[PDB]
Formats: sequence, structure tokens, C-alpha cells
Amino acid sequence: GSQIPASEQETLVRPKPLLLKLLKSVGAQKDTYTMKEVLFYLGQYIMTKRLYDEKQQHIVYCSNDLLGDLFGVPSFSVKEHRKIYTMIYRNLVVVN
Ligand SMILES: CCO[C@@H](c1nc2cc(-c3noc(=O)[nH]3)nc(-c3cncc(Cl)c3)c2n1[C@H](C)[C@H]1CC[C@H](C)CC1)C1CC1
Ligand SMILES: [Cl-]
Repeated sequence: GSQIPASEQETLVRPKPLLLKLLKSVGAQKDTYTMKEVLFYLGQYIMTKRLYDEKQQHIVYCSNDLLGDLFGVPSFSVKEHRKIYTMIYRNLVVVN
């Protein structure tokens, strides 16, 4: 988190189909998103589908959800920031 630049939030991205499917269940459908948007929408999606909770030792549990299929893990810590960006980057392309 400390070594992640604030400029990351401005990266412009095109979600691959499965990630786009998830995003469209929580936000406006667009072709190009910022990473700020993707993180916000994923966070709301997680909360909405109860994949994360108080006192779960900061773990998101996604094995019963399409998110698990996108990310290819059954669970992950919200504290593992660089791993989160890697799992996200597998499901989008950067637009420049
Ligand atoms: C309103 C809902 O909030 C979500 C949330 N909780 C967090 C706690 C900490 C955190 N980091 O260190 C600690 O000790 N805690 N970090 C992030 C975080 C923020 N931005 C980028 C990155 Cl990579 C991580 C947190 N998020 C993000 C919005 C959320 C973004 C989507 C990502 C796939 C999973 C995390 C909950 C999961 C549903
Ligand atoms: Cl699902």
C-alpha cells in the first residue's frame, strides 16, 4: 500500500468480459474505466454480495461467487494490495 502510487488510480482500462459482467452489476456500463472506478465498484460488489465482513481477519471469501472465477483464488486479504492489483490486471487491458 505504501509503495503503490496514487497515479495508479488514473490508469484507464477496458475490463475483459467476465470483469465487465461484475462491474455492470454495481455501476454504469462504460467501455473505458479508471482503476479508481474499478476498485470502488469491486469493493461495493464484494460488500453487496456479503463476500467480506467485520472480524473476518480482513479476508474476502469469493469461492461461492463469480469473483472467485475472475481472480482464480477462493479468498484473499484486502491487505495484500499488490496481489489485488495483479488479480485485477489479469482481467483487463490498459487503454492508451
Ligand atoms: C467499501 C468496501 O471496502 C473494501 C476494502 N477494504 C479494504 C481494506 C484495505 C486495507 N489495506 O490495508 C488494511 O489494513 N486494510 N484496503 C483496501 C484497498 C483499497 N484500495 C486498493 C486496494 Cl488494493 C485495497 C480495501 N478495500 C477496497 C475498496 C477493495 C477494492 C477491491 C479489491 C478487489 C478488494 C479491496 C472491502 C473489500 C470490501
Ligand atoms: Cl455469482
